[PDB]
Amino acid sequence: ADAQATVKTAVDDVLATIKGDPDLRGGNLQKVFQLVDQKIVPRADFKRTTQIAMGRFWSQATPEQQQQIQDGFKSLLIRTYAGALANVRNQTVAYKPFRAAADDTDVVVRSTVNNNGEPVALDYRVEKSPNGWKVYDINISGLWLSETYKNQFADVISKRGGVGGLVQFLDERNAQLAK
Ligand SMILES: CCCCCCCCCCCCCCCC(=O)OC[C@H](COP(=O)(O)OCCN)OC(=O)CCCCCCCCCCCCCCC
Repeated sequence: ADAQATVKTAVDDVLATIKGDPDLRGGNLQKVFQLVDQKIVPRADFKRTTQIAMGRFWSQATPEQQQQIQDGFKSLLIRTYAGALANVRNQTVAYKPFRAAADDTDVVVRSTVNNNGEPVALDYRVEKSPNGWKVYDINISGLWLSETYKNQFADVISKRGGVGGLVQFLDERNAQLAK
């Protein structure tokens, strides 16, 4: 499967799984985490997303901090979008032309979700790894998440004096979202 096929298959899997599970649609958060782990993670490279978000500070973090930040960032995103996922009912997705070369290894896949009549643009950055195509970024409301969080994280690291500050910030954000 090429980049666009990988994205299409994964997104269809997510949509079909939600539509078949009333408990997830009812807002069961544990099940949303499980959905992400089973249906998204195997087709994603979230370590790369986290690396991009940390920028020059990635190398400054201990291996343990790197894991904690990836886990906290992942939790932050799942909790942020859990409502949107649970609210899925009839959404379908159309793909725009794939414009990169077949031999390119870092590409963009562009799509439009029909959200109850409202076009919702979702684009994806996809990289071909030794173990297949993996999504490492998503574009929502015109913005690449890795870029938004790169800027947000750099600001936190600046104001709080380092990587430890970012861990603290992610803990705060996850606590706020849990409420
Ligand atoms: C970094 C790698 C990411 C890989 C992700 C690939 C999988 C894509 C799956 C896409 C499913 C789209 C369903 C939404 C459809 C919709 O229609 O949502 C409709 C809503 C609008 O809702 P509303 O009309 O109620 O208005 C709300 C006001 N009442 O739009 C949105 O909130 C914006 C789009 C949200 C898209 C969410 C995608 C999931 C984010 C990733 C979470 C996992 C991160 C952890 C990574 C390991």
